[PDB]
Amino acid sequence: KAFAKFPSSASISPNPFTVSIPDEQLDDLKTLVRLSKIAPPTYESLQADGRFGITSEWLTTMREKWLSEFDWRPFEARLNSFPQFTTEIEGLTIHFAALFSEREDAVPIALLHGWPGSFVEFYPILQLFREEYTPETLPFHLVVPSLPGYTFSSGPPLDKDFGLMDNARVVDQLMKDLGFGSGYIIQGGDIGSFVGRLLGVGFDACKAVHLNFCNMSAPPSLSAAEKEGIARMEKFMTDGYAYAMEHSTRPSTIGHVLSSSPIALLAWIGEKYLQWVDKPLPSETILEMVSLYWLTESFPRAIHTYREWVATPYQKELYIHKPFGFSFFPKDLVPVPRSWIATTGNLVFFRDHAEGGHFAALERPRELKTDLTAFVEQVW
Amino acid sequence: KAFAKFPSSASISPNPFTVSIPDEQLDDLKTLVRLSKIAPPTYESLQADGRFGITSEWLTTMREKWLSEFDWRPFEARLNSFPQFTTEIEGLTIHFAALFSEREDAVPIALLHGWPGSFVEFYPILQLFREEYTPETLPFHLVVPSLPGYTFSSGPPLDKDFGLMDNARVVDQLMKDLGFGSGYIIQGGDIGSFVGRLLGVGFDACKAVHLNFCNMSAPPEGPSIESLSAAEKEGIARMEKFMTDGYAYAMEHSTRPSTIGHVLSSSPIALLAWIGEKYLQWVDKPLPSETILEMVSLYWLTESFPRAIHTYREWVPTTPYQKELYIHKPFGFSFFPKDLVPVPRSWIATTGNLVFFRDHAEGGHFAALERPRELKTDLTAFVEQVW
Repeated sequence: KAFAKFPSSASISPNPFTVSIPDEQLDDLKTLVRLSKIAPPTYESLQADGRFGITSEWLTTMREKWLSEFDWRPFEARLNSFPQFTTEIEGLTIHFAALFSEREDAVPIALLHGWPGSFVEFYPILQLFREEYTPETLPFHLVVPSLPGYTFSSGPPLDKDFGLMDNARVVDQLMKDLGFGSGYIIQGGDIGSFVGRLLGVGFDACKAVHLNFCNMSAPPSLSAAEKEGIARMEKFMTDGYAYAMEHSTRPSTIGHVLSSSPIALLAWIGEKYLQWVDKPLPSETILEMVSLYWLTESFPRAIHTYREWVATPYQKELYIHKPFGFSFFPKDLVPVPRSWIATTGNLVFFRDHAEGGHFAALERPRELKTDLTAFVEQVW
Repeated sequence: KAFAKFPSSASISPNPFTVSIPDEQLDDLKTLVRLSKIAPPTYESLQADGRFGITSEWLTTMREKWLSEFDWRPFEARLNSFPQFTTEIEGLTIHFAALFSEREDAVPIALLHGWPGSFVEFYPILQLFREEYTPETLPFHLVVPSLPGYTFSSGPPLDKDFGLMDNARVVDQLMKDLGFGSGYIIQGGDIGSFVGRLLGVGFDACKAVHLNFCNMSAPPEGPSIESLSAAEKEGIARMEKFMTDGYAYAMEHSTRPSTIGHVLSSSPIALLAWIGEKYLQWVDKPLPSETILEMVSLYWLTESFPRAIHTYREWVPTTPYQKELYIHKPFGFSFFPKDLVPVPRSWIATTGNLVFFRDHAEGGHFAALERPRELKTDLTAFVEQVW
C-alpha cells in the first residue's frame, strides 16, 4: 500500500518486487573482499591529492570498513521501503521504483539514472515527496526505472547489439505500460540525459525534458565563471575520461576485470564517487552502491551504451524542440555554460546552483526536486 | 658458469640471481585464481572476433588451464637457464639477464623490453646466440635489463616521480658499471624504444640505436600520407585504429595509474584479462596459451603491473622527433607489419640518421617472441654495418 497503486490507464498488472539477497551471496562477497589482494604502495598511490586515482590509504580503510562495519540488511530494508515492481519489455525484466499519485491530473515523470548510479540515486527525492504529500495530494507520478543492464533490470540481450535508442524505446514503453501514453516528462542526468534527449527528439509521448547534464563541445562572450566550467570540462575530457574510453572500446575486458574481485570494482567505481562530487559522500554510501553493483553483476552489463555515448548532432537531428529545462551544478563533470546548452534545444528553463557535483540526486536532492517541480509547473 | 663472467672492465661485483618463488606464493596464486569470478556472459563477451576484448570462452578456458594444467616450476627452470644478476643503481635493485663474451673486442648491446613484456621476451634470442657461439666466439655482450618497476627489478621510488629519462639514466649506468663506458649499442622495442631514443640523443656512451618500434605521429613537414604507398597507407590506417580503438588501456595507465594498479593487483584473473587481451590482439600468429600464463604469472608474482606503468604519463604524450629527439648517431629500424603503430620508412627517417632499415612480411608487436630469428639477424647486420 501507499503510493503503490498503478494508474487506472495502465495496461500491465503490478508485479511487486522485493530485494532479498541470500546470506550465501553476502558471505561470498565478504570472503572475496578479505582475500582480494592489495597493490603494494607506489609513488602514485601515496599521493594525498589522489591525482593518479584512489590512494592506498583510502582503499585499505574502505576494505576494513567493508569487512568490519558494513551491513547489507539495513540498506536492503531501505531499498524495500519504496514501491518496486518489474515488468517484461522485449524479453527483458525491467525493474522500477515508483510513487504513484491517486490524482487523475498528476503529471507523469520518469527520472533516469546513469553510470555508476542506479534507481537508488532518486530515493532521497522520492522520500521528500513522500514526506510532503499524501497519495491524494501528490502532484506527480514518479517513475524511477532501472535502465537495461543495471541492478535488478536484466539485459541487455546476448544475441544483438543494444544502444541508447534501445534504452529510450524501453523507457517510453514502460511509461505507456503504466498508463502515460497521453504524455510524460523526463528528468535525466549522466547517460540518462542522453536517453532523455532521445526521448525528447524521437518519442511523441515525451512532452518535455529536464536535464542536469549535457556533454558537448563548443557549438558552431564568456564570463570568468563560465570559462572555469569549461576548464573543468576540458580536464575531465583529457585527464578524467580514460575509464569511459575503456568502457567504449573494450567493454568485455573491463567487464571481466571488475567482475573478478569486489576490490577491483570498489577501486574503479569508488574513484568516481570520490572525484565527481562536491562535498564528500559518506563511505557507507560508496560501499552500498558498490555492493549493489557487485551483487547484481551490473558493471559488465551496464556499460553497453558507452560505445555510442562517447559533427554537431545536438544543434541538428538531436535538437530538443519540445520544452527543455536544465539544472546546472558547478562541480559536475562537464559544466558547459547556458549559452552552449541553449543551442541544443528549446531551452525555456535554466537553474544555476552555487554548489553540488555530478551526483545531483544524491548531493543536492532538494535543489533537483524543486528545480524539476518548477520546470513541470512552467511547461505542462 | 658459461657466459656468466663479467667483462674485465666491469667495476661492479657479480651478484648471481636465481628465481625461486616460494611454494606459499604459488599456492596463494592458485587459491586466488580459484576464488576469482568471471563476468556473466554479455553480448560483448560472446563476440567470436573479440572486438570488445577478451571473450567469456577464452577467460573461462584460461582460468581452468591456470588451475589444472599450469606449473610455474618448469618455466622458472627456464628463467634460471641463463645468467642472471642484480646490481644496485640509485638505491634500486636492477635485475638483468646476460650473455657475456670472453672476447675483449665484443660489442656491448643492451636490449630493452616494454609493457607488458619483460627480460624474458629476449630469451629466444639469447638461446639462438648460445646455440651458435661459445663464450670464446660470441661477438657481442648481450645485456637484457629489467627496467625499473618490472619483474625482479625494484622501484620506481616511493618518494619522488620517475620518468623516461630516469629509466635511460639507469640503463646507461648499468652499461657503464658492466664496463661499457667506452661504448654500447641499444636495441629497443615498445617503451624500450623511447628509452633507447633518449640514450641515442643524450648519452655519450650510447653509440648506436636499433629499434623495432617507433611511437611517432605524422611528421609536420612531410612526407604526406598522399606520398605513401598503398601498403604504407594500410599501415597508417592500422596505426590510427590502434590510437583510437586500441589505446584506452594506455590512457588509463597514464591518467589513473594508482586506480588501475589496484584494480589489476586485486585478482590474478583481472591481470590476465587486461594483459591477456594484448597478448591476443598484438601478435601476428597466436602465442601458446602457456606463454600467456607464464608472462601473466611472472607479472603477478613480482607485483609488476602497478610499478611498471609509471612511464605512461610521460610516454602517452609522445616536432620533437625531428628536432630535440632526433637520433644523430647511427640509427637502424626493423619493421614488422602487424605491430601496433606501423609508421613507414620515410616517416621514421625524419627522426634519426636512419642508415639501416629492414622490412618483414610477417610478425606482430612482440618481435623478440614472435620473430626472434629475424630480429636477431637484423640486429647482427646492423652492428656489423655501424660498429
